[PDB]
Amino acid sequence: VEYDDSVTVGILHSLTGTMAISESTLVDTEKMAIDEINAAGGVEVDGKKYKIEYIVEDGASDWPTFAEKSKKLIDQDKVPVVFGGWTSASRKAMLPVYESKEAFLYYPIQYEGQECSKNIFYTGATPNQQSEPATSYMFEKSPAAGKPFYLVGSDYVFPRTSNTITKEQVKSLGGEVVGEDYLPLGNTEVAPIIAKIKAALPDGGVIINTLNGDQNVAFFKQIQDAGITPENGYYVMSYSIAEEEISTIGPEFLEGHYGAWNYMMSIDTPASKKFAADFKAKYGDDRVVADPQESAYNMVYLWKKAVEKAGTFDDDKVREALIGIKFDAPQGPIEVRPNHHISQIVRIGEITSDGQFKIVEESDYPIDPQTWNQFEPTSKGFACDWSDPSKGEKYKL
Amino acid sequence: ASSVEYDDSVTVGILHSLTGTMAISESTLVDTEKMAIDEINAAGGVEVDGKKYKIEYIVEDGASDWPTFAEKSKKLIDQDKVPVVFGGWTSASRKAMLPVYESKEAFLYYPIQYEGQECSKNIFYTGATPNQQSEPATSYMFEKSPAAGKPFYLVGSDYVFPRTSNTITKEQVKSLGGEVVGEDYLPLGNTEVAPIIAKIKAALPDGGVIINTLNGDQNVAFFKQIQDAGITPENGYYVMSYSIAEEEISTIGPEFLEGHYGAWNYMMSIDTPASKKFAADFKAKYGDDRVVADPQESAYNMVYLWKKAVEKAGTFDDDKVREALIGIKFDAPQGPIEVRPNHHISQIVRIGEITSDGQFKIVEESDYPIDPQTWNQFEPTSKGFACDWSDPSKGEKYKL
Ligand SMILES: [Ca+2]
Ligand SMILES: [Ca+2]
Ligand SMILES: [Ca+2]
Ligand SMILES: [Ca+2]
Ligand SMILES: [Ca+2]
Ligand SMILES: [Ca+2]
Ligand SMILES: [Ca+2]
Ligand SMILES: [Ca+2]
Ligand SMILES: [Ca+2]
Ligand SMILES: [Ca+2]
Ligand SMILES: [Ca+2]
Ligand SMILES: [Ca+2]
Ligand SMILES: [Cl-]
Repeated sequence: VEYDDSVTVGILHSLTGTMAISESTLVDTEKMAIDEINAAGGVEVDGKKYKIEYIVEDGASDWPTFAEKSKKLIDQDKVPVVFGGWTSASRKAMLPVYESKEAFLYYPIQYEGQECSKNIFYTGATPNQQSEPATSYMFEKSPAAGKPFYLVGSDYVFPRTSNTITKEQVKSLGGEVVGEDYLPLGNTEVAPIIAKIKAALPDGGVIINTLNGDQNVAFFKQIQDAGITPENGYYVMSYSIAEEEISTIGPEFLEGHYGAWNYMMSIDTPASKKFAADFKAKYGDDRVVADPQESAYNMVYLWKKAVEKAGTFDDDKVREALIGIKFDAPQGPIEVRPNHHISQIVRIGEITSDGQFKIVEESDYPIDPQTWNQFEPTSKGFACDWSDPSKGEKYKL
Repeated sequence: ASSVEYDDSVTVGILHSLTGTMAISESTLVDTEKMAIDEINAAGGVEVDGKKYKIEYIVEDGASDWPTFAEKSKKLIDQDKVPVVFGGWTSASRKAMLPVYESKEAFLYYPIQYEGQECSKNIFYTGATPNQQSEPATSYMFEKSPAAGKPFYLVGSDYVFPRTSNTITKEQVKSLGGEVVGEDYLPLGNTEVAPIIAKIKAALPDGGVIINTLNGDQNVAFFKQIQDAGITPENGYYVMSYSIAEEEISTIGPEFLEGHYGAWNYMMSIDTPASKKFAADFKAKYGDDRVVADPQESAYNMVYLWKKAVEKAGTFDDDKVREALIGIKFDAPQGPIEVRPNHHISQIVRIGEITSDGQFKIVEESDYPIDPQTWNQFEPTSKGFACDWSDPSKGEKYKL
């Protein structure tokens, strides 16, 4: 397979520290997308085929390092796009770099919304594509239907914002929140929060888990040892771990708990089966795929389609062309919306003994993403639309 | 694409934790074993009786679970009939596997530093014995470290490696006239370290030596919580770790390990063509962020030593390969190694101080390769015993 020239893109993920358990597989999956596109002949611009090359930088689970590496990739390496980030902390540190330098970050991870950067595109779930339908499911259909919610997360803007939205949503459903605690990212001192869960949920109930990174390992092992188990009526709905982190922790610790995602490895379609089989072929029979990976995979194809539509790598024109791009993704059909996010089907999953999701609920159509939250009173009635100059980042409906 | 021509193939077993608490440590061993295989295959494969065999593999997940290591071993021996399994990390996993490889007269190649007190006819070992790791580390921490002369506190995982390691360390410290002022174990995978931290501060009021035999990802909680607790090199507390190296250091974060210590036969900072080639090849195959380390160098060496033994034996039959492997020499990334009559390898010893980048600064190195003692010469029940499988009158455990 021959190319006429090459283009270099940036990859920026935590390959070290507390977030490497989550972000490492994103680089594996981004490289799989790149290798696929290259094997099909690369990216066509103005009658030439460009091979996609990459520069991988280690964000090291450190938000200033994410900003510093973004500066390098934009100003030194002159990439037309960076594929990166996980924590909303890492994205918030990056956002002023990509805005001030009018560059382009593609960000794949489920998050709190309340954001619509001109210089960021998003393949992760907004709350109405994850926590909102999850909250309804846990409240109405889970084995802990009608029981109170206890909220536990990492101490930064994603879990705090997610839990603000969940508290407003649970008020609107007529449910109850009986606890809300944060641990520093990476911190494994979970014993005090376990004692509070047992006192606040004496008959069991719903635990909403927004812990990010490897502190999930201690969380799931210690709740089980304390008898906070599905057998005793305790069910954890997690937003920031899926099949990769389930398989690292050990599925014995996750069986009977729940997730809410747009992609799940258990989706039984030719597209989903091909994604899983190609990942295993590239990286080993043991390796899983999952929503974070599928989100990251899609960013590379959406970028490639926007480049070919725009007829250029210029991020100014590609960011304009990207709105309205469609893709037959492993999850099903996605479309980039005026707010820079994607429409996605929503799945609720019950974790099985093998660490896969059994899909217990699925939306009937792709849900259109709301970045400005319609439950949080300070964002309700606002929206984002970058296809209309009179609307933009944040306008009143 | 490849123009290399093979007559046939041989399928080997790879058996490591790709899931659960040991995956932080074992995952890179599969990466390294596969690099050695691809290197040998690119150079023409394994030559037996006029035929060139491509090495194929079957990877099984031990899942950080000792019964699973035993069951996957039974499958690889009895159903797959592999001529060799490269596998194991925890001495608990090895002990579960040992009766399977012995009973079935098969061949396990085991790469990880351990407690010795073992000499299976069905196992070869590329990891340090205590005289190639904990013994020289103990002397260094007691005599030359910034905590020279200060008491020792022992913390490890609750299984046969840390408990046996610490038995040897207690005997050695007594022989040097030092003090051990604590000894605590956590179940493997358990992150509840705060109680042990409180005992360290009470037992070592102005710092001292901590010997860390924790295995697997419980190391992450340990190093993060000790720093918050003021158990730091700046406060006179120095950890010497036997079961983590550059891979785990990079995953935990070097800010948590800087100024602590390791004892290993290979370190990525070794400044030789062989050491630099190993590191550069691993980054070329798996990414520029990827490190090499002793567990990986040990694993790499197993595949080359197996290949050399097959070519020496003139057959894949593990009985004859295990007989031929004694006496084999390899130019390894760490320097020259030789398989000894006790199925272990002679290795240079390095003591390293962890730098801000998570690399080792080598602060002591042996003048010669150290001959491995599997039967420990400080532990009273093993003192005066040795192993020699090359001489029929001696074998697994005989009086010197
Ligand atoms: Ca060019
Ligand atoms: Ca890593
Ligand atoms: Ca620009
Ligand atoms: Ca109610
Ligand atoms: Ca997605
Ligand atoms: Ca053009
Ligand atoms: Ca919106
Ligand atoms: Ca794994
Ligand atoms: Ca045999
Ligand atoms: Ca070794
Ligand atoms: Ca012959
Ligand atoms: Ca011996
Ligand atoms: Cl010598």
